Amino acid sequence: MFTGSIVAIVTPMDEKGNVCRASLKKLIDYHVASGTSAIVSVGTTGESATLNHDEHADVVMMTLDLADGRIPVIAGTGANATAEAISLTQRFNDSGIVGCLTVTPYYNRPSQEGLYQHFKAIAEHTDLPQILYNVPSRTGCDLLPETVGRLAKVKNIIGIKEATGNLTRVNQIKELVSDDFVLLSGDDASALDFMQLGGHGVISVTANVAARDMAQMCKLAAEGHFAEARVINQRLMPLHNKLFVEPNPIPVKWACKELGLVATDTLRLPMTPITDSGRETVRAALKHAGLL
Amino acid sequence: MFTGSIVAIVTPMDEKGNVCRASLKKLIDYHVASGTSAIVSVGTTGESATLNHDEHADVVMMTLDLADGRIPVIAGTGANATAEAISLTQRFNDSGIVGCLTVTPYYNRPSQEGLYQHFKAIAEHTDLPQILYNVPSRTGCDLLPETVGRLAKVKNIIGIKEATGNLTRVNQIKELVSDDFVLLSGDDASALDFMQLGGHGVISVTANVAARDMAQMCKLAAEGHFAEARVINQRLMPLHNKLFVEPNPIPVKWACKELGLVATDTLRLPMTPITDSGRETVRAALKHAGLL
Amino acid sequence: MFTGSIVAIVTPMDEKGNVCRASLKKLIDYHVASGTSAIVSVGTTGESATLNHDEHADVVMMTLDLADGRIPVIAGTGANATAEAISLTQRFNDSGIVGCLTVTPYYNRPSQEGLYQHFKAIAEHTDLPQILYNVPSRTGCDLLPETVGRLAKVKNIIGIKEATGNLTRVNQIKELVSDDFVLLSGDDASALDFMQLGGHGVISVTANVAARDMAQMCKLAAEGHFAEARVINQRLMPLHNKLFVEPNPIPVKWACKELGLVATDTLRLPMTPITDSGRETVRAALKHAGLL
Amino acid sequence: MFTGSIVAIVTPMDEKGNVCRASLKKLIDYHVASGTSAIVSVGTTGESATLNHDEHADVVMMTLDLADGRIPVIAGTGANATAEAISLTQRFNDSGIVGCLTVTPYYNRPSQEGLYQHFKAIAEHTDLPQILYNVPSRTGCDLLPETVGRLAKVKNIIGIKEATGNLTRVNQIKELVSDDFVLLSGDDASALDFMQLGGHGVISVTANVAARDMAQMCKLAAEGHFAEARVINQRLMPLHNKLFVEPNPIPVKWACKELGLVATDTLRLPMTPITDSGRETVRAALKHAGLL
Ligand SMILES: N[C@@H](CCCC[NH3+])C(=O)O
Ligand SMILES: N[C@@H](CCCC[NH3+])C(=O)O
Ligand SMILES: N[C@@H](CCCC[NH3+])C(=O)O
Ligand SMILES: N[C@@H](CCCC[NH3+])C(=O)O
Ligand SMILES: N[C@@H](CCCC[NH3+])C(=O)O
Ligand SMILES: N[C@@H](CCCC[NH3+])C(=O)O
Ligand SMILES: [Cl-]
Ligand SMILES: [Cl-]
Ligand SMILES: [Cl-]
Ligand SMILES: [Cl-]
Ligand SMILES: [K+]
Ligand SMILES: [K+]
Ligand SMILES: [K+]
Ligand SMILES: [K+]
Repeated sequence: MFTGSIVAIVTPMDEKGNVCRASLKKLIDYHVASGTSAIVSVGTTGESATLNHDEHADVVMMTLDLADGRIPVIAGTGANATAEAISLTQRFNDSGIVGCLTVTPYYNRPSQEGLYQHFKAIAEHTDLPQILYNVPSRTGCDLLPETVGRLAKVKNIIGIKEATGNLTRVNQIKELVSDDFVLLSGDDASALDFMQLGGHGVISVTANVAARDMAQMCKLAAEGHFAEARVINQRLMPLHNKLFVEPNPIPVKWACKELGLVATDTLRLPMTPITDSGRETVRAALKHAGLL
Repeated sequence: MFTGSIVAIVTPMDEKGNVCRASLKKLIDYHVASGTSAIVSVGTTGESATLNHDEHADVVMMTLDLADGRIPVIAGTGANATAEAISLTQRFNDSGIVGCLTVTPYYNRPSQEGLYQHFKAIAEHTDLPQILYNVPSRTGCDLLPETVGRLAKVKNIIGIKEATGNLTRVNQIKELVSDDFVLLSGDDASALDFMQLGGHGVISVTANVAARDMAQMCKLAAEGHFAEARVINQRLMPLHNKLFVEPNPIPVKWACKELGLVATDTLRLPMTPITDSGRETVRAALKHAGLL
Repeated sequence: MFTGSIVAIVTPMDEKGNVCRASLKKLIDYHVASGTSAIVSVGTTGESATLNHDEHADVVMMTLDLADGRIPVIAGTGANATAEAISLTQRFNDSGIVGCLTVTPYYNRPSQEGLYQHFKAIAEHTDLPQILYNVPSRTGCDLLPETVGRLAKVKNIIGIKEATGNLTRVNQIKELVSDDFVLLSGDDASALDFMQLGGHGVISVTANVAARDMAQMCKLAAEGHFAEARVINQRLMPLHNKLFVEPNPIPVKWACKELGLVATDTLRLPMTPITDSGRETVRAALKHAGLL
Repeated sequence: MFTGSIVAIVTPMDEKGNVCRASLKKLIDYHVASGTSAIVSVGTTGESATLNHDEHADVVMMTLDLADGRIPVIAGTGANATAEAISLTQRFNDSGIVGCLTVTPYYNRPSQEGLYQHFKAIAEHTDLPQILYNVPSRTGCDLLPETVGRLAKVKNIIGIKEATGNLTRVNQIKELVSDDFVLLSGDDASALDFMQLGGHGVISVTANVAARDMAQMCKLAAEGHFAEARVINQRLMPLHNKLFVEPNPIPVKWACKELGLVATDTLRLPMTPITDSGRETVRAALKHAGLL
């Protein structure tokens, strides 16, 4: 499933930075019960950078196992080296995942032609649906609509997580692609506007802690009931912003701990513990959302 | 040492994308002959992103072997996961490399506290000198002077490659650190300016193909002969700019090939071959520098 | 009238840079016939900067006279000095204009409090409806939604021309103001997206030469027929962009001359004649729109 | 002359917002006493925007009178309409002012060709020396080095106030113009750096309240005593920054008042009185500089 509220799920960790199966199970049961459309496993919010390839694969396989067919799972498979991306994708072929979320290469700043060749190569060697992922603030490069248009002609490149927050991209891309290409926001604070302009859903950080409201908001949006969706959005907006008061996923992991959804808010370096000022800001945003 | 013209050396590859020893040997001999002060092995220009950890170490060890004590070798050791950075650093402990060049984590956007803890942890697991590396356009993260000041208090954190091209950083950092902390430009087009403001050298892409000019320019700068150095800078300025006409190291590898310095200009995806327009642009810049 | 397609009308000039009454009449008759909602007289596209206060007032009074009650006229009354703005407004009190369009002070970069006091003062000394105008790329300052919210409580501050192209501003402002506050795009290329998000119209440069299509597009948008409006938008999009290939109003004046709507494309310094390359680009955009 | 510490002088006003001669006289005497090299009258810090043309000329003539040949006076003559700039310039022809400071047109965003024609036209209507002024953050327009080079070929275009804070401009412009073209900083925080790179002085806001320190710092810089000059710069750096804590000249006028240099800190709308938090911030900065 590639519409509605899709959770960019945290990788819950114990005090030693190892994946906490009990906490992960609780999260997955929570999303099943709360109407989340799908789970993105080991994406940006899942600390993809600080898990090695084996750990990365373990978390995805564990998420699939715990999901037990009750909610679709999309694997984070992005890499800044084309060989690494292909290799990661091969690990998940025939795993039970429904799709892959694959970010533009970061740090090395490839050309648009390089992005084309990167994603074409990755798509060539799997039958899995591929969701492209653009987030220039993180990567140093910007996958432009023209190139998204080219890539969409590849059979199994079926959508994009557009995280710029630049809302003009919705219809610039939509115009260049077929009607079944999925446009998904990757920016919680502008996600409702993104849907109102033609987007089909959101891959959301806020959904980790406001799953039901996010699910309802996205359904109302899909139905054209924007004023109704916007009331929900207004109560989530502090959360949409303040979950980034310190680097994601620091705030959202702390929020999950505070709600009792995970056992510890531990991360891996270079992420560090939430500051006291950060706790207060996030707590206030949670209360505004009606969650505490 | 950590002064003068330091080359950000390409990793020359054969048509299959593997390191070409003959070409690497030719490059290192050229830098020895040219007066290059040191070599950064498997930095950004050396395609650190698309070499796996073992391949990366092999290239560094090969470069060190081929240098044969004639020219100091600095290993690229940056990673966006602290555990990976430590592991990479540990490979070169007691190896013969004189220091490490280590980039702020990319993609995951750590806070300034995260940068502090990341670089501190790394420095603690080695006796090797550490040169911090800031390049926000690639990483999505900006290591600020205040934090550089904090880190410079760690015994073996001894310098910074400052690639912002924001020249106010030179004196902002200099006032926060001791006189023996090295300030190196990571931006060829502004490097002479950077030196004129008190910088000690440059980790250069241009030096790959104009090693003798670059070495001489940095010498003049160190001696305070800025007008003289500027004449060289002006001859080199088209290269400083046009070596980024397409994503580095696509242009510089082609230039190396054109100059007969390497056998092939092959790269690894997502870097792709230089365009015809790029070739013509880079060739004109080489002609302007009097290298062709 | 403060909804639909509102034309940011050119001030047509003879070869000596003086207002050309015959050309102005032709433009005004064209907008009456073509379904334009209203005319903004001596706004940005009308060369407000290079008309002295007397010339400025003359053009507005002439536009009113030629309009002869067939189409509403809004006066550009913006100034970067509060006294100048008030004084300009007093000239038009009881003139027959329906409203004023008043830009944030430019060059002097006032605070949000200064913007508040500026616009409050101006509104205090007229009964005329006031439309605020935000265009940071021109002015060096940015009227934020919070301050728009404050100002909207002033009886006769009734809307905003939001020209950032930042589409998040639509609902950030809408949430803070009453349901009858008018939100108008000041960015042709993003104007349809702006309306789709809740905006009520556009103060348009493109409307100078594609009046009928703009009128229909905005009506379809107001009716919720976005896919239909978007077909029209796609054929105007080259024009939306290329009317800014050289500084506005250089391209649009040339376009009006080429269509026979005005006698000469003359401007005042510091605007200068369109380049040959500019003519070709604009001509191609006109043909794409079906206008030549 | 057009060298050293040049004050961007405030236009001190009485409570009614009109120029206060006694305060202006006190300021000019202070600059004479302090070693300030020249005064810019009714530049940006002098509230050029909110003085009408006659009021502006009166302030310039008053300043010139009060200077009484003891200190050179440069008139602010910029305008965004070329005809206005010429007219303002013509007021000071054969007056005793030694030159004009003329800003790129603001708001209307002319092309580089428009800048060329605007400044050329102005220079042609005067014998007075012309200092170009680039400050894109206020104007929406950026006068590039190439165009500065073009204009420097005009006999009486003799310098630039470069307020971008982008230090690469110093040597980019210097290589395009003759050795007697003056390079002046318009950015206090980076001005010493600007001078260290080859700039000849600064048109300073800080100099309003720290005239003696600024003059001495620029003298040391001109003599190549940069380390010595930096000690002064560091004492002044909080002022360099915090005089922009609220929009200039709100902070500097309050500082003048606090120091007893002017009778009131009154400004004209849209500038508004300093906030209490602003006062405390500016006072700490003055204390740091040892002026309080
Ligand atoms: N830290 C590296 C390797 C990731 C390993 C798989 N999750 C990166 O962010 O690309
Ligand atoms: N970058 C490699 C990818 C091969 C796939 C290996 N897992 C190439 O050029 O073919
Ligand atoms: N592609 C990964 C791993 C690099 C491995 C060592 N060169 C990264 O850029 O972080
Ligand atoms: N050129 C000045 C005066 C405008 C006179 C009235 N249109 C400005 O742009 O503010
Ligand atoms: N800026 C003036 C405006 C007065 C209106 C004169 N036309 C003030 O503070 O009152
Ligand atoms: N406020 C107008 C006119 C200034 C008149 C002379 N000081 C402007 O800033 O252009
Ligand atoms: Cl994700
Ligand atoms: Cl490097
Ligand atoms: Cl307008
Ligand atoms: Cl000034
Ligand atoms: K497809
Ligand atoms: K140290
Ligand atoms: K109102
Ligand atoms: K000259």
